[PDB]
This record gives sequence, C-alpha cells and structure tokens, in this order.
Amino acid sequence: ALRGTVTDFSGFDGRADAEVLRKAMKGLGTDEDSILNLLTARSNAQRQQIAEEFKTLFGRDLVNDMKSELAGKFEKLIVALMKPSRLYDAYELKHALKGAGTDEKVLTEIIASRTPEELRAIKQAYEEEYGSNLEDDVVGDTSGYYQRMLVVLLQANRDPDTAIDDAQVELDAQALFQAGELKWGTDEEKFITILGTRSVSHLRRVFDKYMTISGFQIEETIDRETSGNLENLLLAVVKSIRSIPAYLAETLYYAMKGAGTDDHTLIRVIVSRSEIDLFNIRKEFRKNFATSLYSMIKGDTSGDYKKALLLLCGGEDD
Ligand SMILES: [Ca+2]
Ligand SMILES: [Ca+2]
Ligand SMILES: [Ca+2]
Ligand SMILES: [Ca+2]
Ligand SMILES: [Ca+2]
Repeated sequence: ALRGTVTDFSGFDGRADAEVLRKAMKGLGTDEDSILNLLTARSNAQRQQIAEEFKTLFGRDLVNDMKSELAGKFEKLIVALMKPSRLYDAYELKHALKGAGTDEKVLTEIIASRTPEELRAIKQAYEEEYGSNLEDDVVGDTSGYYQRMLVVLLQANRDPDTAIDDAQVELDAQALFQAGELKWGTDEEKFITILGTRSVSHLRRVFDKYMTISGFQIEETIDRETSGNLENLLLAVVKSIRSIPAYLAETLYYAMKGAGTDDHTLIRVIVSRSEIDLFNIRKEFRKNFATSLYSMIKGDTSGDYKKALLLLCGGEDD
C-alpha cells in the first residue's frame, strides 16, 4: 500500500561511494553535483554505512565536512538526508520546542500524522538522544487544550481497528453533535477523547454519520467551534485519520502555494516521508491540486537545492 520514492541501492559499495564523496570535497571548492547525485540514490541506511566507511577511510566526519562545503538550503537539505530515520522526527521535534519559542506547526504536524507505533519509537529515540522526556518537554512548552490533545496523542494509545459497532458509531456522532453545534460553547474535552482515542476505522464511520446527522462535515464544525492551535491540531488529526498521505500532500502545497516557500516544511516532509509513503503523497497531490508535486517544486525552488529535491521526489506527471 504505502510507497516511498527512495530505495536501497543494488550494487552498493559503501567504500566506493565514500571515496567519491572525498574526491568531491577534497581541494578548492565542491562538486555539489556529485554529492547530490550520490546521496539521493541511496537509502538512509546506506547513507549511514557510507558515513561509516568515510570515517574509517579518512578519519573525518562526513556530515561535518559537508556542513563546511555546502551552504544554504542545499546544505540543510543534505544534512537532513544524512539524519538516521529513527532520529529525524525526534530531531525536528526537539528543535521545534527548544529555544524561547516553539514551532507549534511542527508539533502539530508530526504528532498528528505519525501512527502510535511511530510515536512510541519517536519517544524512545528522543529520550536516548537528548536525555529528556518528550512529553515533559511538550507539557512544558504548551498549554490549554492544545497541550492536552498532544499528550493524549503522545500516549500512542489509540484504540485498535476491529469490526465496526454501529450503535457505537451512532453514539459517538451524536456526542460530538451535542458537544459542539448543539452547545452554547464547546465541550473540547469530548472532542479530544473521541478524536484522540477511537480507532481509525471507527472514526471514519463517525465522520460520515456525523455529516448525515448534522448537515456539516466534522471539519466545518471544528472551524466553527474552535480557534487557534487547537483548531489546527484537530483539523490535522481529522485529516490524518481520513488519509496521512493527503494530509501531508496538503501541508506541502501550502508551503509553496504562497509567494515564497517554507523550505523548512518542504525539506521535512519530503525527507521524512521519502521511504514511507512519499509516492502516495504524490498521487494525492495531483488529484487534489491538479499539478504534480514535481512541477510545483520545479517552480518554487532552485540551485542544487532544487536539483536534489526533484530527484528525491521524482515523477513528472505526479
Ligand atoms: Ca573543498
Ligand atoms: Ca555552511
Ligand atoms: Ca457550540
Ligand atoms: Ca476557526
Ligand atoms: Ca511560491
């Protein structure tokens, strides 16, 4: 079902490639082209082996050498590509929190689209890497029901997918109806519990029954009933429940649709999803936005940056 755009290289030789990267950096200037062409053709696993051979061959640190040679978004793109998979989300999260400011957009985006299984691993990796509890970090940096919704999600305790119980579907749709539209105010607590913990297959039926019952799609009520980060969060959750690929295909489009580009988001979704479901994200981007992801990056980016992005992404037509 899920398909990424980057796979393991067939005639892979970690040593052969490490020497190519060395020649490509040794001397005056850089062959950014040989780097980008090499690195976006190996899986993340292979990039780690290559980084290993390099150290053992030259006693130098690949990532630190690149940081020296490259600059701008390209550097940032290659540095994210070098990050081990099991660590990247953890890394992005820690970087969204830390500092005097928080990038709720990152928190929301990652915590809402990742599965319980992925949340668990992300929680481990975070603690072993920065020696901090992820939850404790989030709690400390957020508040309100937004914080609560994130913590509910960080539990990665979403109910399992079993045979759907109609009566139970009816009950949940009517409860959301009473918690929001039929209420003077909102019972955010009921939305959080039902959206945060019910099984995916169950909530998809609840979303449909709720439309039938209210004349509204859950998204419109959320927008009607809530505001700020909590709104964004819940929209995020509802969207991922319906389809992670589509939700990610959407946060990408809005990163570029605007005049400039949000390179940070553009880099994070393509890199993080390159070997999971970036192929699915592409289809859903064409269907829903009429253009292929390719063509879109092709016009919003440039330089080697643009060159690497397009190779990782691939597919002119989608
Ligand atoms: Ca050099
Ligand atoms: Ca630099
Ligand atoms: Ca209301
Ligand atoms: Ca609103
Ligand atoms: Ca643009």
